[PDB]
Amino acid sequence: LQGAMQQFNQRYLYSASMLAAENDPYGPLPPYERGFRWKLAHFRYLCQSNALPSHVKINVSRQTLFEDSFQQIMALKPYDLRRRLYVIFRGEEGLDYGGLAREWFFLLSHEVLNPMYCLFEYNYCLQINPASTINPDHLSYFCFIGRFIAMALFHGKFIDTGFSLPFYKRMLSKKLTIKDLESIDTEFYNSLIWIRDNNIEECGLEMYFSVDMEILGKVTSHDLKLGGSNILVTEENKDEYIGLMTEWRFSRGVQEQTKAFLDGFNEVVPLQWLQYFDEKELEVMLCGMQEVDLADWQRNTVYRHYTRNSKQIIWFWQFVKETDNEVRMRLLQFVTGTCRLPLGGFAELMGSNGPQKFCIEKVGKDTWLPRSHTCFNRLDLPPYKSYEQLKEKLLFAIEET
Repeated sequence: LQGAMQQFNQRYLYSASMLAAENDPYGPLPPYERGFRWKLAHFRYLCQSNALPSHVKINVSRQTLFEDSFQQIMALKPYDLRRRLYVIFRGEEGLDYGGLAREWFFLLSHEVLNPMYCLFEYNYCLQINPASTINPDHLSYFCFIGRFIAMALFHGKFIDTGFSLPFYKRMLSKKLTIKDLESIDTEFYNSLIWIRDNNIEECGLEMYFSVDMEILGKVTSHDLKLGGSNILVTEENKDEYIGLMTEWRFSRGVQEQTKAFLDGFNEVVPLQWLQYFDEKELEVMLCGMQEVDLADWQRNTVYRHYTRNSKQIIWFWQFVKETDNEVRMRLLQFVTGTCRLPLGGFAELMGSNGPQKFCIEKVGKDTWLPRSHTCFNRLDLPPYKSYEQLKEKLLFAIEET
């Protein structure tokens, strides 16, 4: 876990500006844009204005960190988690000046992935496991992870493992789109788009407004509307079916765990305080910024119907070499779905289905906007006619929510 730590603290140094708070509420002095730095600054003023005096003790032994933290975080009243965090590592070194709590958040965000609690699949990716019910108390563990995550946001602390963009979208209660499903289940997504596009009453297919899932062998059949199991998907109603199926796929097998996480979060940091962030900003707020190395990225990128020498590839690397780091990370999220980089850099980039390098493919014509497939870390780049056209389209597309 040591290599992850060095990279962890280094993100704390790159990201210091993220701890700045607005001074007054009255605005800059005079000498649509997303306004991230200012939303972050106003969020910190909000938490800081809502901090409570004194502290809560958190007393952990390293060899037993998760269970001890679970016990002690769960027994504190939720709003007592807005006092100062004071963490002691039992019989070890000195006192918490803030530094041991940074350690604690780092170690906790990793210790939660330990297989013996069965909460998550399999790393820095948290995907809730449907079979988490194996653990009879998994609902109370998810509350704790909800409280633990809010505490980090409240206290301006980072964690080294995060959820996926569509998950943070439900956490900000944004309407999930079918393009989001592509990011979570491409086969399910292909079949939804197939149904939408082709005649079902001439394929002879027969589907019903009901869907089923299999968890540790036990199959359970959920109805998408009243009577849906007897209702036939026809040419007339297949748009509704696609809608309810998209919604249902985002939390399949994990509805209960997700409510236990959200409610635990909401008790510490009301979800409303986040309403103006988007899911990419929320993701960065939890794990920090890092500098994005352009050289490693460029030599581990792969092209479909483009080359090193296509003029749009040249323009793309010129766009990247000349934008700020905050823009490079946001393009990283557009294309890969995360701001995080694997330990081994871009040569080790991974897709949902095994290894997959950052990929740029030529599709369509000059009038199209850029599209992403985050599951295959593939950027669909139209053959634009000029650098300025490329810059403006790529900029509009990484910024679009």
